[PDB]
Amino acid sequence: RWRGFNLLEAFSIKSTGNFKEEDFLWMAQWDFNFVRIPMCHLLWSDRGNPFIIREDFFEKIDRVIFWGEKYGIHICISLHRAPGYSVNKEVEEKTNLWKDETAQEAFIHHWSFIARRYKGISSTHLSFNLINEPPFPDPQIMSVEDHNSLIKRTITEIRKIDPERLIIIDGLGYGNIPVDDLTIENTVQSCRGYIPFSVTHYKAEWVDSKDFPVPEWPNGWHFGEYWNREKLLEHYLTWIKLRQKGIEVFCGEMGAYNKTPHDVVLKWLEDLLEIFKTLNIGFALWNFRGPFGILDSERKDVEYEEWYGHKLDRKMLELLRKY
Ligand SMILES: OC[C@H]1NC[C@H](O)[C@@H](O)[C@@H]1O
Repeated sequence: RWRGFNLLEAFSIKSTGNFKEEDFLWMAQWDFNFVRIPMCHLLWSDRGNPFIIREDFFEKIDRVIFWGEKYGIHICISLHRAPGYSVNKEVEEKTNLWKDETAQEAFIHHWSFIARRYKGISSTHLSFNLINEPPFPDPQIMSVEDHNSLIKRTITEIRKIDPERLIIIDGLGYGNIPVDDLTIENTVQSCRGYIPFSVTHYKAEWVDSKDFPVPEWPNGWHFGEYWNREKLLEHYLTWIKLRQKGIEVFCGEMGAYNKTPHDVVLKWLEDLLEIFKTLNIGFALWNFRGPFGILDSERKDVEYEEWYGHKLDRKMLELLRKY
């Protein structure tokens, strides 16, 4: 079962691409075994021409794969921005990956490049997460069939190059809805652990959060609905139903932002992790270092432990380690 973090050094158009080896050392010493790498294709491509690939960028990803091997940490490479789609609003995509043949051609071009580069790296060490958080399947933007046909033909092209490559598929509705008609060999579907937004995204600048209620748990609030541990259990039970079709599931992003009081964060995260352990669902916290992380999270109500120049939320870490 995968347990770990997302690392963001290739996440943004302003990112350096230089991941920190000590992140891998420390999470290995804390007995974690998984990292997801959400990548912004513009770091090696172009806004106007989605077929540009600057191969030199991937020397940085080569290092991540080496460190994954060195420290026993599986690497999941993800396209967080691809031609025609990203949830990140720092750049507006002028095309629509879900409908536009040219964007889909470029999408496959990029994944074919990546598949070819790492064909020699086994799926024990490396998986591909094709696209981060597709939206709800409003067919005027992305139908269920739009999504499934694109994923299917992308997997086909990847596996002509590397037949054994493990593929991770995000749920629809921003990683929250299982995908019914994708029963493809050697795939995993990825859900999310941000429910409820009143706890996890309180005062978040990048969503419309101004009318969220004061955080509390239980009885947190999520797009009009109130949530508790039993409701979380029901939700993730619908996810592990995919195992009856030979599909594994895991939670590719989870956590709470750094303006939520710590007592609420810990009560909510404990409940989520109790459910994930109950149902044997793996997880990745959205940050290692950062606002959603166990390190350098800039919370005002935490007694941070020294961690080699960083600030460690020990209670959050130990919750993760025990589940
Ligand atoms: O995919 C990463 C993305 N997931 C959705 C979260 O709200 C956001 O904070 C994060 O940047």
